Amino acid sequence: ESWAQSRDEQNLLQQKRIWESPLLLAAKDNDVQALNKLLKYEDCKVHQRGAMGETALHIAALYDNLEAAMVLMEAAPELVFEPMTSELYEGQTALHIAVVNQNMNLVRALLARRASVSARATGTAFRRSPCNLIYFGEHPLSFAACVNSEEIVRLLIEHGADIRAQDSLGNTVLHILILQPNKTFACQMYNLLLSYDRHGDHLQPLDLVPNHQGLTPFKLAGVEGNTVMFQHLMQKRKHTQWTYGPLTSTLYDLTEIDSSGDEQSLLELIITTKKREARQILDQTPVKELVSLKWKRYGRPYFCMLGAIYLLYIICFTMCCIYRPLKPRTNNRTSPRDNTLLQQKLLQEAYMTPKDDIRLVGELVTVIGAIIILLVEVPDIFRMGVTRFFGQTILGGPFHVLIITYAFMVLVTMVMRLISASGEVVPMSFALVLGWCNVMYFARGFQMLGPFTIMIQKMIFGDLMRFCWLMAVVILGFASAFYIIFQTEDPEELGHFYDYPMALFSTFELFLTIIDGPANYNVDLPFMYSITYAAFAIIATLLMLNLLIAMMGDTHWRVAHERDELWRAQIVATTVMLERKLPRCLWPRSGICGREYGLGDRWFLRVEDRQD
Amino acid sequence: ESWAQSRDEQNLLQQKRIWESPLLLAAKDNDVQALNKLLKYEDCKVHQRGAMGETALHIAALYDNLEAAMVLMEAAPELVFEPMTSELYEGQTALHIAVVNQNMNLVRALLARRASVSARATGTAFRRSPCNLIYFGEHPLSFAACVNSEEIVRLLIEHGADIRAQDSLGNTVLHILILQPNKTFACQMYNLLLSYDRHGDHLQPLDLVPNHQGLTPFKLAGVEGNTVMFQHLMQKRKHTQWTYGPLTSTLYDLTEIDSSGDEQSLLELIITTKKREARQILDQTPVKELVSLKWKRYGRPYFCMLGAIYLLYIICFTMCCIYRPLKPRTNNRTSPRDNTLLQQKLLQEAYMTPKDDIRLVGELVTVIGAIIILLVEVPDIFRMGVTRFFGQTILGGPFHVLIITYAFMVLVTMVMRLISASGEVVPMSFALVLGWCNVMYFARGFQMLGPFTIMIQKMIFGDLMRFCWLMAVVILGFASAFYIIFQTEDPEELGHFYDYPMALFSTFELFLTIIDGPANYNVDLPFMYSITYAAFAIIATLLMLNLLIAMMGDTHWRVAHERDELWRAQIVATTVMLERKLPRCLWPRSGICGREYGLGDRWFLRVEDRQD
Ligand SMILES: CCCCCCCC/C=C/CCCCCCCC(=O)O[C@@H](COC(=O)CCCCCCCCCCCCCCC)COP(=O)([O-])OCC[N+](C)(C)C
Ligand SMILES: CCCCCCCC/C=C/CCCCCCCC(=O)O[C@@H](COC(=O)CCCCCCCCCCCCCCC)COP(=O)([O-])OCC[N+](C)(C)C
Ligand SMILES: CCCCCCCC/C=C\CCCCCCCC(=O)O[C@@H](COC(=O)CCCCCCCCCCCCCCC)COP(=O)([O-])OCC[N+](C)(C)C
Ligand SMILES: CCCCCCCC/C=C\CCCCCCCC(=O)O[C@@H](COC(=O)CCCCCCCCCCCCCCC)COP(=O)([O-])OCC[N+](C)(C)C
Ligand SMILES: CCCCCCCC/C=C\CCCCCCCC(=O)O[C@@H](COC(=O)CCCCCCCCCCCCCCC)COP(=O)([O-])OCC[N+](C)(C)C
Ligand SMILES: CCCCCCCC/C=C\CCCCCCCC(=O)O[C@@H](COC(=O)CCCCCCCCCCCCCCC)COP(=O)([O-])OCC[N+](C)(C)C
Ligand SMILES: CCCCCCCC/C=C\CCCCCCCC(=O)O[C@@H](COC(=O)CCCCCCCCCCCCCCC)COP(=O)([O-])OCC[N+](C)(C)C
Ligand SMILES: CC(C)CCC[C@@H](C)[C@H]1CC[C@@H]2[C@H]3CC=C4C[C@H](OC(=O)CCC(=O)O)CC[C@]4(C)[C@@H]3CC[C@@]21C
Ligand SMILES: CC(C)CCC[C@@H](C)[C@H]1CC[C@@H]2[C@H]3CC=C4C[C@H](OC(=O)CCC(=O)O)CC[C@]4(C)[C@@H]3CC[C@@]21C
Ligand SMILES: CC(C)CCC[C@@H](C)[C@H]1CC[C@@H]2[C@H]3CC=C4C[C@H](OC(=O)CCC(=O)O)CC[C@]4(C)[C@@H]3CC[C@@]21C
Ligand SMILES: CC(C)CCC[C@@H](C)[C@H]1CC[C@@H]2[C@H]3CC=C4C[C@H](OC(=O)CCC(=O)O)CC[C@]4(C)[C@@H]3CC[C@@]21C
Ligand SMILES: CC(C)CCC[C@@H](C)[C@H]1CC[C@@H]2[C@H]3CC=C4C[C@H](OC(=O)CCC(=O)O)CC[C@]4(C)[C@@H]3CC[C@@]21C
Ligand SMILES: O=c1c(-c2ccc(O)cc2)coc2cc(O)cc(O)c12
Ligand SMILES: [Ca+2]
Ligand SMILES: [Zn+2]
Repeated sequence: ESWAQSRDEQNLLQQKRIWESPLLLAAKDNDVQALNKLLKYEDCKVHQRGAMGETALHIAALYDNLEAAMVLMEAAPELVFEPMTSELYEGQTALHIAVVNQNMNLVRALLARRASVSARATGTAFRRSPCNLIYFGEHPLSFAACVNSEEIVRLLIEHGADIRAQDSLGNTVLHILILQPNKTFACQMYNLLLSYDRHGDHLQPLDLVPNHQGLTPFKLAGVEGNTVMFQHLMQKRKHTQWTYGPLTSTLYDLTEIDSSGDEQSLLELIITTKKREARQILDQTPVKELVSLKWKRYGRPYFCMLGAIYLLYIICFTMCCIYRPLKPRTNNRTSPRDNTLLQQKLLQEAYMTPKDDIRLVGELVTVIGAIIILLVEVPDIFRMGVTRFFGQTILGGPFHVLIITYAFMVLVTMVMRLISASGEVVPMSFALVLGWCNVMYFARGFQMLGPFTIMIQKMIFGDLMRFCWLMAVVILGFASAFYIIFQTEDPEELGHFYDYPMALFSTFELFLTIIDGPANYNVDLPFMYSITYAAFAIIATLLMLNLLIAMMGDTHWRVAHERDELWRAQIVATTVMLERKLPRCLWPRSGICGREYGLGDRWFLRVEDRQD
Repeated sequence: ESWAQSRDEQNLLQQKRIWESPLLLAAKDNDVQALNKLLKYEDCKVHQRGAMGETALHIAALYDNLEAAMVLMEAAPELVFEPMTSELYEGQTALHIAVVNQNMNLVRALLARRASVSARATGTAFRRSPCNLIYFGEHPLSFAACVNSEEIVRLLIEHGADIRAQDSLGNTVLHILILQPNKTFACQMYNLLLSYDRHGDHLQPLDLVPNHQGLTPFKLAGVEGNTVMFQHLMQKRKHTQWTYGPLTSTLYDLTEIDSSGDEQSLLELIITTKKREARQILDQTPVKELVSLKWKRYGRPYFCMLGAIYLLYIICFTMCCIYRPLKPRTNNRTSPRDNTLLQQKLLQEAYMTPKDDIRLVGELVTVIGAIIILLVEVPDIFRMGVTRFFGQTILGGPFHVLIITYAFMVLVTMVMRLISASGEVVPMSFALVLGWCNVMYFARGFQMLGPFTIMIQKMIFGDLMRFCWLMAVVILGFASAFYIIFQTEDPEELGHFYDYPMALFSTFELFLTIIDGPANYNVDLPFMYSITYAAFAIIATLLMLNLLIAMMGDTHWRVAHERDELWRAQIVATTVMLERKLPRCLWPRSGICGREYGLGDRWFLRVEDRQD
């Protein structure tokens, strides 16, 4: 916005000041004879500051003018130690520019005059940001690795580059290559930089050194969805046991992958990333066999056991609403439109028989069970929802909004029972619907979990809610029309639209065709009704048929074209929740440990397969 | 389960005890220097057993080490006569391991030291099981044939390996090649092992030796759907008569294919197996014209006659239920909600007029026709498939269950008629519905109805069982809400939810939109009715749209491309059933008997075809 306008004016007044200054211009235009005349005129203003604090060496390096960049050196050798001074390109020297532009003959002549290989481009354009378009690090050795130039990397380290150097984000030169868009070229540069880590006394192998978020180069490849570097780093963690003809028993490490409770694991960090490429890591041969192992053995059976206890809680709540205390009414019927026969009992007369004491036991099971919902989930939606992730699990999305809304409605029914307020049917009727609609979500884990089952259910609900916005204006147009047509008529003969909230609810029902069209045949209806309702019935039929076709066309686009899994991240983030809630004695750790088989303290997973 | 927990701990215990013992380690690492050290120290415990009861010679053959394996054999040659004595790898010798690993120079080393080529590896990890990735037999000829090694098969026969050795479930080496995943490589090995059957004095040749289930290799390729080896084994059963340009008159054997009437044939095995590529053999040439021969000539006439006799029998049963004996009621009505006017007559009253004697003939035809159902179908589910194929063949046809359940309901109605019990309308109502829905069975015998009935009848138990559970959750949740909203109201105006079972039935009907939404308009309905029913109608719309989208994917797309294949497989199961039940005087045996043409007592089918 205001900042994007600021970058654009900054680049235009850069080119404006390179044209209105001759030594900046000849460095750009590679006018080698124009340098000799101006520099012999008593070295005029060789300490230039252009738009981005640039000197004339920065211009000559930027446009790959090797012949013009030489003349600046013998004229004043103090320009090779000069950075750019603006906020956007802060700290960038000429050695950074020639490395990114891959100018071989220039970068030797810079090192020939002792250019610092440990400079730090701290500017706002050299920071990881979606507004920035490249993130190449902060060091010249980091710039050489990202543009894929093997010969510069061998040249820079020879002059003393530090491969252990880190950024302001803590990323070393091996963290940055995982962030690069071309994966295959970054895979060759990874093997190169590890070969120069001879260094057996640095107390840490360099591909274990964490950034300021604690992530290793292994975990960062799992978070950023870099599947090419993930499979490359996994051969460091395999161990082939035997090969019996076509069979092979491979043993995987599972130290930085499986959860230990005290530390965030790779399975959790894929979920909170919310990226589309990070879910491809869940398809990989150590991780894919781990998720299906614990969602077959502990994760799924405990999911169905918690849903069976919730079903007994809602049945116990349902019985207390059916047998709610009611007495015949005390006052007389006011209007002839008053249908009410019964009313609620007061608190003193609610409990005076032994059959009410059986109900009182059931009413206390409900309230105690409603507090437990608040005591375990008011932490959860703070932890889960706004901090890490929301709506990408099974039992997920509008489950946690609704079951919190359930337990709120039960405690409202308790208050209205105590102060003997009228209208407890209103918090109960919400709580029956809210409570039983949550049972449909536990029914989602009774499935074999295909790749396009839960996301299609989530999709169809998403299109129906978009259809309800477009049909609200169609109802409001025709309900207002139907209201003023029958506004001069007698509602004893046709009372579908007798006041305006009823006319709105009738037109909603006629749209879905769940009540019949109004007709009497013993009296003359207005003529404007018949042509309006014939227009309404054609519109409502076509809009309901186009809804079905639009759900078919949107189903095809997300199965055949969007090509996103969604089905492994749902069973991961469900299994993470049940593992933090249950104690350790009910949850054995997946894999098998060492010290009785002699491999360490590490929890290995054996995978046996057939090559064919 | 705990089976993989016990299996994975032994593979780590194996690698542990290799790492513990110096003799097992240096043989594993092919460190033959320590092999000479540990033998000249002492003739030690060189008959020690690790995890899976193995020796140092088993390890050296497992990890493909020529040099380490030799040193064990000159030191102590008695290790070659040693099987693994655990339960997982019981019976396996080092000769088995070298063959599977295809270490050809090690095979010469063992056979020069007279390694027994008839050892039977009868372990747990060698049986045919869905938990095993391999089923290679129990013999070294069987192990060599399944890894596609010609030079080892030639080497083992020359050293006296029995080519007709059998597993402990019956299979010879010719059976095992059909059970292999690579069909093309098995065909070359099949031709090779018959080229060593020169020594025929054995009454059954190798391609005519049954296993413990009676199946030959030709029938086993039929059951397993091995269409590659089926066509190759059909070349042995052909007989080409003449070639007249592009024409060819091939004569087929039909001994193991056609129903012999004593043994289960090839047609009977393919129908009674739960496989899909086995059904593809119904399009192979000698079977395809055999099936069309039986149906066009004797199957379709006997099926249309049986469909016409059943149709008249149900019309006779229908008129006996319409004219069932009823008299006016004796007592007076109790409540004004009592709607009953008539009740049943008794046996003394039900047969007094000549119209009752006409009905008595029709009732006896009904009872006799239900006993004949229980005599041709009940001694078919007790001898053949005692309780198993009574449930196993239901995927082929559910109409066995419906016609037996019909035949009981007629006899339940008979017993109640004799003891004058009340409530004959309950067993009749099941019998009328089950009587007329069994007419839909005979729709398969028509080309106009057959393929279209396949698409209509095809319902999916993965999504409709999901729909029935979620429908029941909405109905129990919203009928409970609708019950307590109208619990205080007058039910003579709106009586849809007057007690709780009717509210369950009204909400069921409103979900399917088969009764109108409740409305009076002459009285004030409660406010929570409009909120709940609008929420209910959007949920009921969504669950229908979830059901249509579920019916448009990956199963109905499969049936829409396979309905001609699925209909021609119902023709086979109908024809095979009719050929068993009808006597041999009404069903002539197919093909042409070659007794009067000099061909043996075999029944030949003649097929003329154009190669062009
Ligand atoms: C009847 C009308 C009144 C209701 C109006 C308000 C209702 C909402 C309407 C809002 C406006 C209409 C727009 C459609 C909905 C959002 C768009 C969307 O993405 O759809 C998503 C629906 O949502 C889900 O099923 C997943 C859960 C995430 C969202 C949380 C819902 C809020 C809970 C409160 C809910 C109400 C309970 C409040 C009362 C207690 C799914 O779309 P998708 O992308 O195809 O799915 C792929 C999943 N993926 C994204 C992970 C890849
Ligand atoms: C999430 C997807 C769905 C979208 C949600 C919204 C869906 C729609 C939900 C609607 C909820 C209810 C809204 C109106 C309720 C007022 C009724 C009332 O009190 O009537 C009173 C009158 O006063 C009126 O009639 C005022 C209504 C006129 C304007 C309608 C409001 C526009 C909705 C804003 C949003 C629309 C935009 C949404 C689309 C962009 C009483 O009238 P009476 O008793 O008949 O007597 C009159 C006296 N007389 C006899 C002299 C005549
Ligand atoms: C696993 C799920 C699969 C599905 C299987 C489901 C399982 C089986 C499901 C249901 C069981 C069988 C049906 C129940 C019928 C009750 C008996 C009856 O007919 O009513 C009789 C009495 O009954 C009452 O009055 C009940 C009063 C409220 C009881 C609340 C539950 C108490 C449970 C305690 C804790 C539970 C622990 C739960 C938490 C762990 C007759 O009553 P009335 O004379 O007609 O009316 C007057 C009553 N009034 C005076 C109060 C108004
Ligand atoms: C004691 C507490 C329980 C503890 C149990 C401990 C062990 C539990 C362990 C495992 C439990 C589950 C194992 C069953 C086998 C899996 C098959 C399956 O999932 O069906 C199908 C899903 O369809 C469904 O949605 C559900 C089908 C079953 C009906 C309802 C189940 C019970 C509901 C409540 C009744 C009362 C039960 C609760 C009582 C209150 C499979 O679908 P699909 O074929 O993959 O379709 C893919 C098609 N596509 C590829 C095109 C997309
Ligand atoms: C191919 C498909 C199309 C062709 C289908 C056939 C053609 C169309 C089908 C039917 C024709 C149309 C209706 C029938 C005649 C009209 C009604 C009538 O006159 O009946 C009269 C009574 O008569 C009776 O009581 C009927 C007895 C019922 C059982 C019939 C036994 C048949 C015996 C043969 C066994 C067959 C062996 C089966 C072999 C497997 C009516 O008299 P009423 O005034 O109503 O008084 C009733 C008093 N009562 C209640 C005391 C009785
Ligand atoms: C009393 C006399 C009645 C008739 C006799 C009894 C009927 C028998 C009729 C036919 C025999 C069997 C039919 C299925 C064919 C073989 C499958 C099988 O055997 O297993 C089935 C057992 O079946 C059941 O458990 C009950 C069926 C429930 C149907 C629910 C919807 C229909 C409702 C309509 C009526 C509404 C009721 C409302 C009325 C109040 C289910 O197993 P599966 O799902 O195939 O296995 C899962 C693996 N899969 C996912 C890969 C597929
Ligand atoms: C109803 C009266 C009762 C009388 C009882 C007395 C017993 C005897 C009664 C009939 C004897 C039938 C056997 C002989 C004829 C069959 C063989 C045949 O020729 O094939 C014919 C088809 O078949 C037919 O069109 C005839 C069907 C007869 C009625 C059967 C009703 C089925 C009832 C079940 C309801 C099912 C629906 C269920 C849906 C829910 C046609 O053959 P084609 O292909 O044209 O041949 C090529 C000829 N061409 C070369 C010249 C072209
Ligand atoms: C004034 C009226 C419109 C009441 C307003 C409340 C409704 C807008 C919301 C509240 C929560 C309900 C929901 C309750 C649970 C269901 C199941 C559904 O998830 C499933 O399990 C079905 C599969 C699928 O989503 O397609 C998602 C939302 C739905 C239909 C409901 C959508 C609409 C409801 C009635
Ligand atoms: C599903 C598509 C076709 C429409 C989606 C719009 C709904 C989200 C809204 C707008 C129309 C409905 C409304 C229509 C009018 C009624 C009036 C109602 O108040 C009364 O019933 C008073 C009746 C009287 O005074 O006689 C409150 C909300 C309600 C049920 C509805 C609430 C929600 C609905 C379902
Ligand atoms: C006196 C008794 C009858 C009280 C009711 C039983 C409660 C002790 C339990 C069983 C039903 C509830 C559960 C209902 C559902 C949730 C979700 C949870 O599953 C997940 O964490 C995954 C959610 C997701 O992946 O989106 C399992 C337990 C929890 C919080 C609840 C924990 C405790 C509750 C209140
Ligand atoms: C006294 C007389 C006039 C009554 C006539 C009796 C027939 C109406 C019934 C009695 C027993 C027979 C039935 C008995 C069993 C068979 C197999 C068939 O069983 C199946 O459903 C096959 C299922 C499958 O293959 O998938 C159903 C009807 C049929 C041909 C028969 C149809 C008609 C028959 C001759
Ligand atoms: C359990 C899941 C896997 C499938 C369940 C679906 C159906 C088998 C159920 C759903 C709700 C229905 C029931 C809902 C309530 C009714 C009441 C009915 O009659 C009464 O009890 C009294 C009615 C009256 O008062 O007149 C008996 C069964 C019925 C139709 C239904 C029987 C079967 C239905 C279709
Ligand atoms: O059920 C249908 C049908 C339908 C289904 C089967 C038929 O035989 C006819 C119409 C058409 O459009 C819809 C459109 C919808 O929005 C919702 C629906 O449930 C349907
Ligand atoms: Ca109607
Ligand atoms: Zn497409």
